[PDB]
Order: sequence, then C-alpha cells, then structure tokens
Amino acid sequence: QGMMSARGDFLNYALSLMRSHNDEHSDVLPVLDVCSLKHVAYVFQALIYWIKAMNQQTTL
Amino acid sequence: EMASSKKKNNFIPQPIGKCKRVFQALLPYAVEELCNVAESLIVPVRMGIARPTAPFTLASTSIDAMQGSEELFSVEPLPPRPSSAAQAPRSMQWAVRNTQNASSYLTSASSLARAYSIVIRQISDLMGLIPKYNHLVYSQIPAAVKLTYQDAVNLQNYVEEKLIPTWNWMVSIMDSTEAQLRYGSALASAGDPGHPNHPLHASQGMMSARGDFLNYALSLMRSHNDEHSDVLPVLDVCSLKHVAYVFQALIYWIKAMNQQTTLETGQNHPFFRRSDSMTFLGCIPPNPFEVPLAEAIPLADQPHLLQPNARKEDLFGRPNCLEVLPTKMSYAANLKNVMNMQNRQKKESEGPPLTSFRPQCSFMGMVISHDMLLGRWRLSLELFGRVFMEDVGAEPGSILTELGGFEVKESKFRREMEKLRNQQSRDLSLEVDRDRDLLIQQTMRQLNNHFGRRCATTPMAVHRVKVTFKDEPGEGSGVARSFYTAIAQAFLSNEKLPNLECIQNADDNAPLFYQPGKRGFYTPRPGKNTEARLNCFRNIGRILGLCLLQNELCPITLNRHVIKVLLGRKVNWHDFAFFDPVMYESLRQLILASQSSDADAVFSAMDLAFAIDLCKEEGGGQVELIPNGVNIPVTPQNVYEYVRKYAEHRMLVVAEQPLHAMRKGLLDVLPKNSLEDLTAEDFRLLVNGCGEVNVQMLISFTSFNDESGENAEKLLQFKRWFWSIVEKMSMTERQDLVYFWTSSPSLPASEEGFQPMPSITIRPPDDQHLPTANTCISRLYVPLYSSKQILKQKLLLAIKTKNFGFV
Amino acid sequence: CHKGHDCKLKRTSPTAYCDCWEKCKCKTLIAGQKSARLDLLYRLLTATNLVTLPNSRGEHLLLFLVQTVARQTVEHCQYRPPDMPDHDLEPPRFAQLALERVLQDWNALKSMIMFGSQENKDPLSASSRIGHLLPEEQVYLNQQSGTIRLDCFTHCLIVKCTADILLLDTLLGTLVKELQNKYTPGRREEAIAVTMRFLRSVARVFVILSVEMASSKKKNNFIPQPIGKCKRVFQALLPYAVEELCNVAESLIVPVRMGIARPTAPFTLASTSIDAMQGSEELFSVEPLPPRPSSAAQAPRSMQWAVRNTQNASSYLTS
Repeated sequence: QGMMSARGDFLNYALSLMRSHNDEHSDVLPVLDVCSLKHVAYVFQALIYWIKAMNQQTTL
Repeated sequence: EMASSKKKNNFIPQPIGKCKRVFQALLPYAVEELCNVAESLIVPVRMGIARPTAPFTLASTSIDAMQGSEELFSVEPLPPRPSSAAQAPRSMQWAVRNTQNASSYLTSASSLARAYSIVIRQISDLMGLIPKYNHLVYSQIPAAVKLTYQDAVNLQNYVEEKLIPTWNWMVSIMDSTEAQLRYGSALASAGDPGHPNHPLHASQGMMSARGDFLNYALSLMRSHNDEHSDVLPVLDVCSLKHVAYVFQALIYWIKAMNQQTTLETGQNHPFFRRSDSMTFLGCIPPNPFEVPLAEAIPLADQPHLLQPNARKEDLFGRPNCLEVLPTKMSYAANLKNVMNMQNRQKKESEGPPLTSFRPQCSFMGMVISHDMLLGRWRLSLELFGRVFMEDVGAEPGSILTELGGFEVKESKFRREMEKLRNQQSRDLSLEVDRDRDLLIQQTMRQLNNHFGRRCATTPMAVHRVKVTFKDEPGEGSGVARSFYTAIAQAFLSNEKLPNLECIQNADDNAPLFYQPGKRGFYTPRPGKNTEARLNCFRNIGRILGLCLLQNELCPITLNRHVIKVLLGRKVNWHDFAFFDPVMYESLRQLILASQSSDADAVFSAMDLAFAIDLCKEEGGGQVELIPNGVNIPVTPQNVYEYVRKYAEHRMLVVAEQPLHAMRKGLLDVLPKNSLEDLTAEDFRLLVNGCGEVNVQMLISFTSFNDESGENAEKLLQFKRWFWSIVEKMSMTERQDLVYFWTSSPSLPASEEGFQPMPSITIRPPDDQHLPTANTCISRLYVPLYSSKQILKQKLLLAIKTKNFGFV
Repeated sequence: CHKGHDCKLKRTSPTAYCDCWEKCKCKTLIAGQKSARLDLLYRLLTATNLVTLPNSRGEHLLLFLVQTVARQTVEHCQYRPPDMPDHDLEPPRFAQLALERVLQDWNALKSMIMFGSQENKDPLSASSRIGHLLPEEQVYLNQQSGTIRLDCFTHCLIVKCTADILLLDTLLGTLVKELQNKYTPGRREEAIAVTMRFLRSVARVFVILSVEMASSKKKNNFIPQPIGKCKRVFQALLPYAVEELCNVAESLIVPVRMGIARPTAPFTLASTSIDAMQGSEELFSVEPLPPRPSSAAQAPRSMQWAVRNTQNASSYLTS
C-alpha cells in the first residue's frame, strides 16, 4: 500500500490545492497537515508578541 | 503520474493529448487558467507551506497512470445529515551534504516543482503556438477560439505578471548560491591547502547537529553584511532540488521567448574561429593571438591531459540586471537588488497578423538570452549538472544535459553501436602473425576480402570480431583486443614497411605514420601516394570503426585534426596546435609581427613565401601552399592566408589522400550520423582511451585473485606495494605496464569500457621469475615478491620486454 | 624564555608545575618594578602607534590581552598565600590593567573593531596576497571582510570574562562618547561605522547563546551573564542595536520564509549556562584560513483530519 498510498495522497493534495484556488471545494475536506506548520507557529507567536507589546504600550 | 520517456517519442498518450487539445481549442482562456493553476502549485513550495509526503514512483505505462487517477476521480459528494548524483569537484564538494515510507518536506517540494514545471512547459507551448495559430487550428481542431495580435500581447504580459514573483524568488536564491560557490573557489585558490579548514583539505551526534546548526546561523549572519572573508559559506545543495526544478522551467520560458524572436584574411574567417568544446558558455573567448599556446590551450600543451571526467575549464583554459554579477551571498540583498533594478524598468485580427507576432522577454531586464544566465549561474549549473543530473536532469527539455560530460555522449554513442551491432549476424575473422610485416600484410588482405565480398557502399555492421594468431591459436574477443594494439603499433613504428602492393590482391615502404613537431603523437605519412598505400589506409579506418562497434580500444595515437577528418568536420587553426605546438607558436608570433609598425620589413627580412619545406616523414621536398606559391611573398596583410594555408597544408594536404581513405574506412563500418554528437575529444576517448594512465582509474576497476594461500593482510601489503610502484612509473612506463597487462597501453574511458574487468592474480612467492599476463582476459600474474624493490625491478623489466612470452 | 624555539602545546593533564626555572636559563623569574612597568606602558601607548599593530600571528593587541586576562583569571584563582627561586609570590595584574587601558584608546579600539576590514587589511595569515590571482577571484575575494578575530574577541569579552564587567562598560562608554562627538567632523560617521560593526559581532554572539540556552519553564531572573551582557550592549546602543537586530531577524527568517533553509539534524537545548557556553567555544575557537605559501495533545474529531500524527538524520522541518 506504501507506494500507491504516497501517490494517492500527493495527487489528492494537488487536487485539493487546485480546487481551493477557485472556491470549488464544497463537498470534500481540504487536504491539510498541521505537523508541517511548526515553524510558522513559532513565527506566529513572535509576531503576536510584537503587536501585543504595542498594545501594552498603548495601555501603559 | 506519467513518467517522461528518456527516448524522444510522439506517443503523447490520449489522456494528456486530449487535455492539450482542449487547451489549444480554448487557448486564450486556457493560458490564463493554467497560469492560475501554476500559481497554486508554486505557492506551497515558494512559501514553505507544502505538506510533507512520502515518495512514489512515476508510472511508466499510461495504463497504470490512468488507474491511479481512477482512485482519485471515483469519488462521491458527502451527503447531508438525514432528517430525524555524480560526484562534485573538490572545490565544490564542501557545498553538498552527501556521500560523494516516511514523509518529508523536500519530497513534496520537489514533486510540486515537477508539477509546476509541467504547467509552465504547457504555457510556453501554448504561447509558442500563437504565431502559427491561424494554421494549426484548422489543420488540428474543428473549432477553436479566435485570438488577435493585441490578445497575444496581453497574454504575454499576463503570463509574465503571474510568473515574475516566482522569478524574483528563484533569482535571489540562485544568485546567493553562485556567489557562495565563486567565493569558495577564490578562497580555495588563495588559501593554503595544507590548512585543515581549507576546502580542498576537507575534500558526536547531538553535538554535531548543534554545531552545524549554530555554524549555519553564524554564516547567515555574516553573509548579510559581507563579513565572510575567511570562512567557507555554510551551504547544502541537496536542499535545492525543488528550486532546481523551478529553475529549469523558468529558463525554459525565457528560452522559448528567445526562440520566438529567432524563429578573407580576417580573424573572422572560419579557420581562425574557436571550435567545438573551446567556446565557453556566454563567455567571450580570450583572443588566441594574445594568449600563448601554453596558456590558451592547456590540452594542447599536454595532449594526454584529457580525461573522461576532466573539467572543460582546465582543458581549454579558465575564463542589465544580469550583466551585474551575483556578488552577494545573503539572499535578502539579492532579492532587494533584483527588485530595485526591476522597479527602474517597471516605472480576423486588426492590423498585424499573428504570424507577425514578435514576443520577447523584455522585463526584469531589457533583453535576456539564456547564454547570459548560463554564464551568470555557471558554477551553480556545473554543480547541479552532477548532483541533480539523475533527477532534475532527467526532465523533458532538461537544461542540465547541456552540462553532460564524456559519459553522457558515450551513453548515446553506445546505444547507437548496440542498435547497429545487433542488426547483423555475420562476424569478422582474421588470422594473422605477430611479426610486424606479416601482420600488416595479412590483416589488410583479409580485410579487403571481407569488405569486397560484402556491399562496399553499406557499413560493415558485424556482431563480433574474432581474431586468431598463427601458431598461437587463441580465439575470440581477447585475441582481437591484443590484435588491435599489435596492428596499431605496427602502424606507428618508424621501421620500413613491407610492400603494400601485396594488399591489392584481395616500393612505397615508407612508414604509415610519423610524429610531427615535438609530440609522440602521429599524423599519416603520405609516402609515394600509391593506390596500395591508400588501400591500407582505408582498411585502417575500417579497423577504427570495428573497434568502436565492438566497444574495444584501438591505440593509434592520432592527432586531433586527423580525428576531426574522421568525424567528418572541419579543421581549424586551433587544431594546428595539436599537429605541431612549436610551429603553432612561431606562426602565432608571425601574426603578432604583422601588427608591428615594421611588419613590412620583418616579413621581407624573413624571406617568407607561400611555399614550405617538408621533412622526410612528410614526403620531403618543397611543396607550394598555393599555385605559384614559390613566387608569391608572404606579407603582413596576407599573413593569415599564409598561416592558414601552412596549417591546412601540413594537417590535410600533405596527407589528404591517406586522410580521405581513413575517413571512408571509418564510414565503411559506421554510419556518419553516429559521429555527429562526438567531438575530437570524445572520439579520442572512445578510440584511443586515456593517453594518460590514470592509476586510480585502473585501480578502481581491478579485482585481485589469490593463488598463494597467504593471509589477507600480507596480500594487502603486497597490493599496496604494486600500486605505489605503478604511481611512480613514468608515463612511458605506465603505458608499457598497461600494455603488458592488457595488450593495450591506453585505459578505457569508462567502467563500461572493460569487458570483462581487469584483474591481478598473486602467485606464490618467487623472487627469480618475472610477472606474466594473459592479456586476452586482461589478467596479470605477479609473484608474491619478498620485497618492494624486487617487485619494482621485475615488473619494469617484464613490461619493457615487449618480447612477451607465450603465456 | 623559549621565544623562537620549537614549542608545542602538550596534551597531558594540565595539573603540573613549570620546569623552565630548573632546566633552563629562565628569564621570567624576575618581576621587576611593577610601577615602572605600568608607567612605561602608559608612556608607550600615548607616545607611539604601536598599539595598532598585530603580532607575528596577526593577532591584535586587544585580542592578545583579552585572552591573556581570561587565562590569568583561571590560573591566578589557584594561588594561595603561604638555588630555588622565591615562590608563593603574588601574581601579576599587568595584563588586566593593560586591557583596561588599551580599551580607552579610540585608535586601539577602532583598529580592533575595523580589523579584517578592507581598509584594515591583515597582512599575515589572512588572504593578504591577492595580486597574483586572476581578476574574477580578486573582485570576489576582496569584497568580503573578516570578523573571526572580532567575533572571538567579543566572545571572550562576554563569555569568558565571567569575573568582570568593567571591560565591557569601558568599550561601550568609548563607543557612546565617540557617537556623541557631534562637534568633530567625520569622526561622527566613523564612530557610527565602528559601532555598527561591533553591534553585528555582539548580535552574532547573542543569537548563538540565546538559541543554545534552554528557556526555563519556571520564571527565573537568572538571566545568565552571556546573554545579559548582550542585552546590556543593546540597551547602551539601543537606537542602533534595534536596526542591526532587525537585519539579523531578516537574515534568520528569509531561509525559512523562502524555503531555502538547509536540513539539519535535531539537537537538545542546553539546560545549564555552562554547557551552552562550551558549545559556543567550538564555534568561536576558529582561526582564519591562511594564504597559499610562497614557493502533542490529541485533536478533537472535527479537526483530527487536519493532523498527520498518531493522535540522527537531517530534515527541513527541524531546521
């Protein structure tokens, strides 16, 4: 199942990407994996920290 | 899903061909939609978003690809709730983390880049169809959307607008990589190789990972401000697979645009122009009359310097947004600079028909041509062309293939030889003596009886060449291997020939070949230009062709211009350096003299005329370069005519009939088309092998057998002794050694050149006996000598004793 | 005592005394008059430009002195009160006084910070011979500047001077004083250039140290000196430190944001400051390349579909 599962997942990912571009994804779950988002999660915390510090400066 | 065929085929399976048909019928709209698809495909890669995935194989057959798609299209909507890698050079090895199922980001990024390149190629093709659209619609599709010149303009603008973002990203990366590589090269040459941190010197888990990461961060921080003068940049090319795919696709776009745009005594005369292999990528050649021969053509200085894996830069001498060099290593600076230049530049059919559409790449820079880019990212390209050749280079329309070395060209040539060899079931059989005179006469007579009883206007395709020696009844290919060398050595000898007129039944005894200049390399000797001699020469050409077809070497050390004649291509001034280096330099000085204010006085004082004295090996006497040349003086203005005719005369006219005969002889066996992809260097490596006996090359292909019964450690010590002795041998002695071992002085140009592999058998200890070799199987036998000195003396004596024993 | 002789650092255990006094004509047995030594130091510093010169290994006097002061700190902490020379004498403090005094000279500090710059080209062991190279290599290799010795000096000043702060305060006070020298023409821009180069070196030190040291889940004010001193530098040079740190952040994010970053194997963060500092030693103990010699809690079911999980080799995601 390995090779065919990898191929199927990749092709389904491409299909989902092409559909989502034009909002043509009404009857299928978007292909998504959060384990890949670790680096953006780090960046996201830092960026919120910047804006939160700005708001603290406004309230302080 | 469908794997690209390495062989060019027009199969174009219906599942894809029909998609192309749709796009062609709806071109003006299909292009825009495909651009949006390309955007969606690239964004996951360019932004670092794409999901990790496990690898998968591409489907070779259309059937399996279609079946794989079935599992993707056999889907029902969700119902509602019911009611209830070639090795890098040492100067760049530091840049590669390599030894030269689970999911991974790089796998997905690379496969997504592949999909992106597919879409980009489709877009480039659709744009390529515009000029012929008014013809390719009616001849292909019953109906299609009409489009006009104005629409073609807008399509070009739209496509490039969608591609520029990706282009800027790619350029930043490529420029940084090229800067780091050029920096590493400059630092490697400037620094001391003895130092342990030197790139050529280099060429725990947790702490190693931590150290590497911290060093990477350090390098990044330093490169941002050009504070990286004494350390190698931290770089890994294995991570650049996805950008390599994208890069090929983007070059393809610009190259298609350029294709759409394209779709005497002067130094400008074709004879003086740099030739095959000599013209570097988007580099401007150094004028050959300003650079001494020793430096202009290092290969001409050392004719044995050519190697199958030699860098083109070494052999032929080291060499607008793109005219500005990629000097920054920091990425960020490169993108900002790209954007600054780009912002400077940025700030029925009416009228013309589509056939008059003049598209171009006129943005990002004013004019781009791919040679400029191949020159810009020259080092990045050279490294990619070895790391990614098996992956990115396998793509259709691959640009890495232009970086292919000898092995690539040899692969294609071998395929042609296999196709030709398997078409005939009639072999060649030669029965010859070992005596030089008898060998020549017998070989040539039998070759004429073989050739003339077959159609003389068709190539002599055969399955196997088998040779037997008189009183030495070995048989088959091994004997043919020893025979090719024996006959080649018979040709190259300075001894007088037997009467070649004996060959006609199937005195001009001048040797067949001679050494011009101060080289040990040969040019055909015309002798008396009798028909018997030319007959011999034609048969020699046949031998060359047969050896190529049989994947065997023919060690006839011919000069480069001779090889060009055999290949069916023109000989140039630059090839005269390979005929006679001394005369090349002297004639070059004569050309430089023609540029002096006293040039007239110099040419008159030298008493030069368009007639040249020939040495005995050239037939002797004085021969005119041009009719009435004796009475025609050489002047500073016709100096190029004089040098051109001098070089051409000695390279071609003196031996024109021998060369013509040899050319036909090669064509008598192999088709001309098979030679079109080869340069003189490739023909040399295929026919003559490696003139320089690279000891490491010989080692890597050698296997060792033991008949002594001794322990492996003692045998290892002895093996090391042998190879050390070989390394210390002079080139003559190395050639004699390989000749002793295999009956051929040259090494094959590749691993596939050995059939079977060479081997050395270690015999029981004996300090009196000499080594012996069964050359028909490339097997050398060496006694287990008690000392290295004995092995050296005995081995040298055995190899220099050309009177080989009948082992 | 062995100047110009064949001497090599031995690999045996460091727990040993020195045999030079007994086996040779040791010329370092006599301390001399310390006050005269210091007075002569001051006179030479103001009388000559010798302070700007490197030694035979290309090392600037400040680098020499900083390493010497840290080393003496280690050796002298082992001292104890009480034909053979007099022993149990008080160790010298000359190296520390010299380091403090040299750092007060704008010329010495400028030469050290600008050391490795295109203008302040190191003549020895630092790619000093370029003219023999073809133009391409000259253009590329002349464009970069070296900071190995500036980085090692800054690293020593911050990480190895664990028993001092006045040295860093002296350096920073000098930079501030010259940055405030609005009344001197040209000098202002020079002070800024020097300060920016120094800040970039400090930022490199800061990033390395901060990445290695593990963040404590318990809120602590330990703020180890290796990082606290970097923060002190930034605070003293805030208006410039901010800009330089922004550029550092840019260089750190670009490899990630563009999908460029190299794959790397994972590593553990150091819990103690000591191990982080030691890890940095392997990164800062570097010599320049010499020239060629002359010859996861479970997701809810409605979102589990979005996670590829069950709820050393290098990898891109790790990096």
